[PDB]
Amino acid sequence: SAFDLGFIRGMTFGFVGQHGTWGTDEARASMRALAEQPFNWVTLAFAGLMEHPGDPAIAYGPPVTVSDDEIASMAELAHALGLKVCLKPTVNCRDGTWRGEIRFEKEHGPDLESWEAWFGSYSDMMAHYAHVAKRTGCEMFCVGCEMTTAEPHEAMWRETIARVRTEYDGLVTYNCNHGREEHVRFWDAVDLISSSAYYPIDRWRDRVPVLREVAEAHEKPLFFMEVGCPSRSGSGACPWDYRHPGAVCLDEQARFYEAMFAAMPDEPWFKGYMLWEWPWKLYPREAASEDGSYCIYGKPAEDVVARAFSAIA
Ligand SMILES: OC[C@@H]1[C@@H](O[C@@H]2O[C@H](CO)[C@@H](O)[C@H](O)[C@@H]2O)[C@H](O)[C@H](O)c2nccn21
Repeated sequence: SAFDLGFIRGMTFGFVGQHGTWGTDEARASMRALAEQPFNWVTLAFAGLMEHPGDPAIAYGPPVTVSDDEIASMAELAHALGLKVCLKPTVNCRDGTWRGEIRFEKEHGPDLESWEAWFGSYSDMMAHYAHVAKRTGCEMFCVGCEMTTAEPHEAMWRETIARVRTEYDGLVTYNCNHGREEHVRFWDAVDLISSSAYYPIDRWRDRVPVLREVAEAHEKPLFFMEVGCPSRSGSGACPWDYRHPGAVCLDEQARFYEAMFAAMPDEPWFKGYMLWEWPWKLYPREAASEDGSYCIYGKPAEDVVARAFSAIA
């Protein structure tokens, strides 16, 4: 199931999944371009919104996010184009606080500003989208992304995952942040270990042994639910940073992909790459030189990825 999952050659699509954006002509065209790349997977990623990082409320569905029908439309299109589909609901905060830093005054209390209450809201959201994933035939479901502060609430994560399993029969992953692979204590509750592997160029080769050790320790395959780099100067030193000041630099993004592919071994514990990311509104190829985003389309990284992925299979 997980052990002989085909190696993942994937791309994340459509973040942050603002309401209505995936039902556009642009989105459908962008998806068609995505499916012409040597990818076997797409991740449909979107974010619900927290009013603040200590408020347990989460806003999702219309008018904030893509509707359930928009999700179904994109999944149906991806599937019709021969892609496998991972559904990835997550949360952002309106004030810009990183989702990995949410925190509550209290551990318990359904009506208090508590971890219990937040997990209630979050489990409600994940259960809803896990059900959408099952009905739309999505081959994977990602139960969380980069939730560093939430991770120590192990029993609450296991409750959330158990509920997802009631609603969804496919592969389940949790996506931790880079540097958290060895720290998460509930990997046994998921099928695949994954991370947001935004390792600086210089750090790849030294990090690989720990990634191997984590996979082998937990007897689970490991893959990258996010990995990528903006085409901006200096970005390979801070590939996670989407607001890095700098000149457009296509070569820097290529250097990141070269370093990553050179570092990762051809070993069975590693199950591949969910690249970050592809926009719902895709620029024409000729405009790639003015683009400072994570998108590889029309840049030298597209060819680096092509050379690696076509040869992988
Ligand atoms: O920084 C890259 C990536 C994040 O991608 C961004 O997400 C923000 C909102 O969270 C969006 O406005 C940007 O346009 C861009 O798509 C994303 O949060 C992802 O989960 C992640 N994790 C580390 C780095 N990223």
